[PDB]
Amino acid sequence: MRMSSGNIGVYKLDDSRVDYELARELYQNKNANYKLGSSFVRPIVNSTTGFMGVPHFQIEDEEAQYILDEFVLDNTSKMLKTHTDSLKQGDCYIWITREERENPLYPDKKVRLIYNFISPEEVKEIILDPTTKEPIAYILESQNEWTDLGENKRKAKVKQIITAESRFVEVEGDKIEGLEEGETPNVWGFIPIIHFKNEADETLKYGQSDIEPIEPLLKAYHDVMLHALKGSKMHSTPKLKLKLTDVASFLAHNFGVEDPVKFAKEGGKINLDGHEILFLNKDEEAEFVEVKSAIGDAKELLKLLFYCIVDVSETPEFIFGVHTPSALASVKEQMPIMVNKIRRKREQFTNSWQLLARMVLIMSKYSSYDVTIGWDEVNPRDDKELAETLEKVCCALDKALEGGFISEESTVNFLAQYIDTMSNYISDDPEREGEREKIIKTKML
Amino acid sequence: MRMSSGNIGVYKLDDSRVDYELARELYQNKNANYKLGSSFVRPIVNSTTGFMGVPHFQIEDEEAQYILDEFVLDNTSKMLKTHTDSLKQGDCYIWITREERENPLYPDKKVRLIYNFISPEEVKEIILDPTTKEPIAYILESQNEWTDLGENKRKAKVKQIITAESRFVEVEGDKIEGLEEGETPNVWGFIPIIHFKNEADETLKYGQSDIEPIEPLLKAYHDVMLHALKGSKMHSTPKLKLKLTDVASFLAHNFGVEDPVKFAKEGGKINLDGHEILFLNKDEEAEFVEVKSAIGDAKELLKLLFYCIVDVSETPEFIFGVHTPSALASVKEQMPIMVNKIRRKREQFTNSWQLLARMVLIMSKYSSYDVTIGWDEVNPRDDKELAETLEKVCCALDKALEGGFISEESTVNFLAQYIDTMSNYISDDPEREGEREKIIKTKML
Amino acid sequence: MRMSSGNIGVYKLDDSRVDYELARELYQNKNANYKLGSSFVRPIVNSTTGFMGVPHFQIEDEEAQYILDEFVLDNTSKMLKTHTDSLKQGDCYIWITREERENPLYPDKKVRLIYNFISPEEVKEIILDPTTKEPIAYILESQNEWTDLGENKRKAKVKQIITAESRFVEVEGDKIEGLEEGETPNVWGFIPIIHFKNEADETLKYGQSDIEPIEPLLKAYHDVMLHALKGSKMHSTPKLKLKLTDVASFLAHNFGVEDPVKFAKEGGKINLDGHEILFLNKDEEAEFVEVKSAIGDAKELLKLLFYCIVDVSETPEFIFGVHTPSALASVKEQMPIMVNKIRRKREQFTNSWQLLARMVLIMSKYSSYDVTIGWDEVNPRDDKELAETLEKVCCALDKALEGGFISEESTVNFLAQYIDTMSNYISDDPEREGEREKIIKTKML
Repeated sequence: MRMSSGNIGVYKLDDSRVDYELARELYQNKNANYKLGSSFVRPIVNSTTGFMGVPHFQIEDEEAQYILDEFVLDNTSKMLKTHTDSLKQGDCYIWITREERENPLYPDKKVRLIYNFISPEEVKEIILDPTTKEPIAYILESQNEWTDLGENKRKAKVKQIITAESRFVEVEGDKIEGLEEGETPNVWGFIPIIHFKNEADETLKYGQSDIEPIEPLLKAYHDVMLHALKGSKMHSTPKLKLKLTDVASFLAHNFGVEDPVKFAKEGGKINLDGHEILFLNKDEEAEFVEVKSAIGDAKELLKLLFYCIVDVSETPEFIFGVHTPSALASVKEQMPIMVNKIRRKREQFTNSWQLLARMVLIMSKYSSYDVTIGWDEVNPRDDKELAETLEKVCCALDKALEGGFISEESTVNFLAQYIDTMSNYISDDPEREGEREKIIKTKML
Repeated sequence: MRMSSGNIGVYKLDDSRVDYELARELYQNKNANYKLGSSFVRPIVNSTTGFMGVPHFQIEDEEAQYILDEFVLDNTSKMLKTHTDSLKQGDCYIWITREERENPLYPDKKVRLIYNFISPEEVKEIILDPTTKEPIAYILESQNEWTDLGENKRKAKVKQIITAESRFVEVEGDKIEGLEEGETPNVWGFIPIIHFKNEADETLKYGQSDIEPIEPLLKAYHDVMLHALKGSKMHSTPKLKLKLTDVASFLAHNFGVEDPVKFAKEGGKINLDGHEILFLNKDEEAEFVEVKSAIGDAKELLKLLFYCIVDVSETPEFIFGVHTPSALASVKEQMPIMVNKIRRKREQFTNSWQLLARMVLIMSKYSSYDVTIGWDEVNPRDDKELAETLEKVCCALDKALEGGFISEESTVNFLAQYIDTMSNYISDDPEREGEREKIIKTKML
Repeated sequence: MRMSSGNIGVYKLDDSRVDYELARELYQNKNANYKLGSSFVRPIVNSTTGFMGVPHFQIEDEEAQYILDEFVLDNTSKMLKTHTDSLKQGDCYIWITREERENPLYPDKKVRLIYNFISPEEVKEIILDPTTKEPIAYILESQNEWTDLGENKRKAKVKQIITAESRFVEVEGDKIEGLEEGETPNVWGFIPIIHFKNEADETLKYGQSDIEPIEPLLKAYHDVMLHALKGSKMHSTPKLKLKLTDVASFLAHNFGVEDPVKFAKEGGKINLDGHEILFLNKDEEAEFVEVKSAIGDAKELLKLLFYCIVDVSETPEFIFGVHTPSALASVKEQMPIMVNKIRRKREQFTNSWQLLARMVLIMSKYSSYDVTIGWDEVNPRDDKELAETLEKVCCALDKALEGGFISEESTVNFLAQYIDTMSNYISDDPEREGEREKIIKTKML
């Protein structure tokens, strides 16, 4: 709606968070208030995170490219889990750490960069620069309950302040060997934590889960489903109604129920087999008390709520094709809608991935530290069609020779793109296959 | 839902575990509280585990590649079983052991690496490093009840601590010949156990079964089915109602029931056939007491619960095409949904497979220990189309010769991928055929 | 479905068995409690065992390959029956024995390896190594009732211990000429028995039948069908109702039933031809007492149970296309589902087949004893398409000659694959046709 120019309050940033425990419960269908309704959460989040894939780090420096290739080779699955965590929870925090420990399971890697997840509950507070809004300190806090290599239980409340100039850590409880209390300097002068913020908003400090828009619809769907289930349980089975001359005599004679009041008080049950025949007198009557529909219009309301859920999440209908088998007729026809959604969604994380690649390069000189994020194919391209258009361009070239030698400039780029498309396996997330194939080719020659 | 920045509890890792016995019972349709509902568990789990196949270990060192080829040749089926176990139970544990025993059944393989399964119930406790969160000890425990080669029954409670520096085993009860009590050194400085964690989450210590999201839906489906079945058994067959002048005399004359009270008390049955004729008085009446529908709306509710189950598991609709025969048509059209699900699912295990391959290589010097995991094709490629695009690329090359000799770098990689696509049989799990074809070629030359 | 870390009992191996007699009765539709329900057992097991075919033993040693070719030539049908038995019963035991007896029916084969089945009931107990869980003794027991070549009946209770170091046999009854009583040495120091274990689980000593998951559904289907059939038999035929002024006089005049009580006591029947005309007085009435539906909703419940059975067994819908004729229209479209199921199923037996081939090779020096298990085509390939892509390979090669002489390496492997896929007849189980074609080529030259 509209409003006058005045009569509007001062802008204030929101520090509210996503209630990550509830989001995880909805994702796993565990919350009792959403069990019948939260069935839609998993397909939405998982289809969205599967179709967007993982970033493909691209940089023009050969050494930086090699470092990023090694990093993705190590942590492509962790990147995909970062995507699905950000979608489910709204916030996901990635901590890059460098460990020089020597252990015999990794004799080939003296120094390793670790892709550590900080659970969003651990981040008690983020201290932002009031002007530039970038973080200047992360207040992590966790309750570590663990067991010693002996038989002793252990507990410790660890809070650690992570800042660009140093990191402080103090534990309130049992000793932890790997963490040294007190302040220790931070080797690089930046915070090595990356905040992944799904559905980031300029008026919000933290991200938003993809479940948040649909959550009231899930609640309504659960309520309608539960009401329908209870109504059917109570009334779907018709009730036999016997209008008897003497109810007590009939019960005593036919079921041995001598005291029906006590029989009802104790919840007694009359056993029936189905193949019964009724011998009544003239005045008595037997009839079934039956409902035309114990559910009423709950089916239509659930269909409307399903439509609203699909609209809000913007899920293409083939994801929910069991509801609407028409969508399964042509997935390729609907795939542009998925491409549009994934295009919109990938931009919410590419800046974070550029920051992560920049920090990885710094934490391990290079002519450039900027990275461009490539991506997996949402709608896979036909390699045969690519070769067809390649040969068509080639035969178009080498004719009307006044055009100059930019034919080489065009064809080298086309060949590079063709190799990228061909070597990247459609059904395998990331581009580890292409990197390892290049490495094997370099080794074998 | 949202919440304020404050008023949030401290993060704590969850040590809860999947009820493995219940998970197996649901998988095998054995639990009486889920028999009519747990019919969906098997298609979900088995379609997911069969479409993802088994990993293809790739490494640039030829010795490491040969070792991994031998390992997959020996233990490819156990890896598919590991996938199935991780999906069904949430947790699967693989113990790699090296055995030098000489037995006549293996005259050649003097030394063997054994792919042993630790049942998830055996793992009494996992001791984690409080900082790095990696396991530093595994507390295994099992009750071994067995028969001696004579006639004697044997029972022994064995618990063994498996640590990176040594392994300790103590057995209470009868002697076990193959296990030596007390501590013995660990020849390898790392724990040789691999923890396969399905649906791993940063806030969880153990994996989640694929049955957990659908379990309440399975329970509701079972309840609705059982209620419908009981209602139909009670009321589907219509009941003949006779309004007689005198019931007792009618029963005595027509069925010889001289004492109807005792007849009902003992549960006597009146034998009848379909062909009958009723001779009644003018005042008497005979009628059938019948239900329009003994089930009511349970069919619609079961349809809704089936939709919820299919949505939660994200199973493509052709898996349950008997419910929806439209889904059976155009399975290739629905394959991208399966491809997406398998893409997302394979990343929960690839890191564990990298660890397993690394440990196998260390257990059996190599220039590298990093293994890249390939995979079976979900939507198999057409060999003829690969040949066509190979020809198109080839004729595109050898023209506009200013491009240089990088055409070798593209065509050799394409030929490698091409031979990989051919030698790997689509219908056969893993790549045993591709490895042994090369081995037979090397032998025969 | 979750549980806390503690409050879990110790792991114990389960030695329950599959009730093989009941499984065979269900397979043969012989159990009276499953006759109307067990109709689905045969198509499930037989489709699964027929589409998976038999193993193709591949080894790189020419002599070992020849030995395995002879073995499969002898025992391909027994191998397929082993698959069927493992699926039906859960357990199948194969005993490889070597006999040097001279008989005139086999003058060409002085020494033969016999593929003997041990019925799973014969195996009283399997003694396992408590640590490695490999069997160390098989306790076989059978009641041999037979006839002498004369007129005498014979009965003997034979139990034999089969161990790696020796085999013991004792007979409690009549003499058996072929079994020398007492202990005898084992020529090879391994047990010559192979245990085929369908649906093997780490927590189960024995295998599981494919009937076990569906058995409660079969029981429910039988119960619903039997209730429906009895209800229809009782009530489908409408009952003629005559409201008469005097029933006894009517019966006496129209049917000669002078004493209706004695007529009803003896179960007398009134003969009717269908073409009757009723002459009544004004006060009397005649009407048919008829049911709208004697079955009620049993049809819908049976459809639901059929869907559950198809889901549990994971049978592709074209196997039960009589229920759903839509499936039959697109069998080729559904073949990927069958391929997935069969690919998953084959891995449960391939280790046993590798062990069997290894034992066969040992029981008859070789450079290698490891065998790779090939398989029949589930979705058969088109030979013309294979030749087409071969031509595409050939024209792609011999161009851009810097690639080297690995064209030979690729093309020889593809020619071998083409010969394999061409000579192996699709409609004939196994590869005996290709083996004898090669043998005839060698003989005739």
